[PDB]
Amino acid sequence: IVDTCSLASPASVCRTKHLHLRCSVDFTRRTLTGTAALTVQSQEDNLRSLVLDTKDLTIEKVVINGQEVKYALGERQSYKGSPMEISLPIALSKNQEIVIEISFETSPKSSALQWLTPEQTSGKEHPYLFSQCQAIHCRAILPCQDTPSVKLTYTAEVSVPKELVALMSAIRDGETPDPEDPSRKIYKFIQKVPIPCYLIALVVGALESRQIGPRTLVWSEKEQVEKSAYEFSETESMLKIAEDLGGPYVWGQYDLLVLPPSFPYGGMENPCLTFVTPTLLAGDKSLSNVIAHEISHSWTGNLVTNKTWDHFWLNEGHTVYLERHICGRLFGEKFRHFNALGGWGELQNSVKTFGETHPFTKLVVDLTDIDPDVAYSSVPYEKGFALLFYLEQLLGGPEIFLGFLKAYVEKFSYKSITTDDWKDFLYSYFKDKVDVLNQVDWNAWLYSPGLPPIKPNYDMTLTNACIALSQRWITAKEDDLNSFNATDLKDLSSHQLNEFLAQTLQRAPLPLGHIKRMQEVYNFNAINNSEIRFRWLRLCIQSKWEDAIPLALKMATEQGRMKFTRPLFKDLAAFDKSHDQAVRTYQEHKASMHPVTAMLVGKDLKVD
Ligand SMILES: O=C(CCC(=O)N1CCC[C@H]1C(=O)O)[C@@H]1CCCN1
Ligand SMILES: [Yb+3]
Ligand SMILES: [Yb+3]
Ligand SMILES: [Yb+3]
Ligand SMILES: [Yb+3]
Ligand SMILES: [Yb+3]
Ligand SMILES: [Zn+2]
Repeated sequence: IVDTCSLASPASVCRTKHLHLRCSVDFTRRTLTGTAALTVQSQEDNLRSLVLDTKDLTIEKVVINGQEVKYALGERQSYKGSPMEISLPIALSKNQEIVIEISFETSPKSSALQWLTPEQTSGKEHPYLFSQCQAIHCRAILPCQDTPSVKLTYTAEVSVPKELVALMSAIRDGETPDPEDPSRKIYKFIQKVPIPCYLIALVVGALESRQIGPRTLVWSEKEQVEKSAYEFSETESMLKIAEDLGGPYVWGQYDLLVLPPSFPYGGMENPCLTFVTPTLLAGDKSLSNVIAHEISHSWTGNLVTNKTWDHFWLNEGHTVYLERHICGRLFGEKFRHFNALGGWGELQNSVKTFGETHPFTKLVVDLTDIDPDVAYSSVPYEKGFALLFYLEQLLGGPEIFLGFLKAYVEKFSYKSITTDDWKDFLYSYFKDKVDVLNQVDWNAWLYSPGLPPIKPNYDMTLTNACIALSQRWITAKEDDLNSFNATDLKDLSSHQLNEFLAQTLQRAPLPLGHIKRMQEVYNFNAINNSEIRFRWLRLCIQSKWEDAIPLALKMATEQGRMKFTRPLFKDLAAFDKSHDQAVRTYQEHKASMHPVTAMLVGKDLKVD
């Protein structure tokens, strides 16, 4: 009903139908300058003004019908920014449209953007810029109705130093020299499918591309292209599976962009151009579920969208459910269950971390006065997933539940919805299984904090060997350590190795002699897989091994994926031997970190 994260006019007052963006990237000033032309349709009679979201934007003027109009910026409301009211020259009737042209400039401190100097890049000779608009940072790039309840099409023309390449969440529509300036190029983009504004994305850097499938290029700096092509080579097979599960892929191209290491997420589902962390580059495709997840959002999230951020689980739960079905089609149902049981484990971790009563462990959250970056967690992912896996099992199994998902996607394509919309459609589709549905504790699942009231059933086949080795280490006494050997690992996949470490980490600390023996026989220090290394380093630091302190600081600072960086810094702050170092290292690095990450690691460490 009400988007408590947006200050703009709601969609019941007016709706943006289209954005035509013309902007210029200035690396010297770290500003984006340009014009945002919004086509806005009135939803009411006699509309004479409207309000847009902005954060730290400089507004030059607003033009309608070729004349400047009056506008007013209200006072800042912390993380929400400042509302911008515009006085329309003529009153609009219901469904009438006008085009509002706003000239603006971003702040170098924009919460949407990270600006990188040449030394922070792979090639060391060119700077780099990237955006991350989800959840509410589009307002820090351009003035807009910064709410997923509104969906618009967009066209953009971006001017950049001619040695650099611009990409956006859109189909590429040519490059030309900038006729106003020969040192620059203009890149053009078209997004013909309506999208919420959190899906607007921009990258500018010394990018190259390699084709990896019929509708997929990978893009990165030259140094990463080869490894990326290999690592994501499953993309087209996964797109095909996802089409079978969700119906047609409506976006045209499915390209991948591998960001610098400071990117805060594993991935970001920007339409036409999924953004991924280079920490995926394990060498063996083992972290490809991230891609399966990003691909899945082309249906769940990007086609059917949460109406407000309070209903984020809709986007994420369903996406995790489809992701695990793609991985299950490729590798088997026993693997699907393995990954699902892992997921429950992750849910346990988040709920223990927040506390059983914390409101951020509820599936549907109330984000009134809560910065969504602060609330962000695995909970909507994994409690959302568990709810759907529970429902699958209750309602007749995966094939049956997959027909509901495809139907849900068809019903709500191109729209924005609430948890109640979803639940009503669930009841409608499963009208002949209402008796079953009423056995569900909805208030607990949707609205109560803590672990779900009921645990799904999981096949244990692939997990048993992980638990068994974990238990042998946990229950080992000193006189048992000689019995461990490298051959312990011979029949474990890399996913199984990660799960053995996750199991053991849940029981951490182990004795220091146990962790040393583990290094001696398994040589976990040599593993470069990011997930495995992250869990190993946490196990080491929680077990108080001083030798791991430099390896942990290094991992925490050399990449910036929040999943890895936030807990490493937290573990390092909690180890007395590393506390001062963790703080100092944060303080030394904070100015060159991603602005969201920096804010969050500062809160975690209770510094500034
Ligand atoms: O759903 C995703 C990607 C998932 C993602 O990056 N995750 C899941 C929890 C931690 C993080 C990660 O794997 O680094 C994006 C994040 C904001 C909107 N959608
Ligand atoms: Yb009104
Ligand atoms: Yb009227
Ligand atoms: Yb003027
Ligand atoms: Yb109903
Ligand atoms: Yb013994
Ligand atoms: Zn997601």
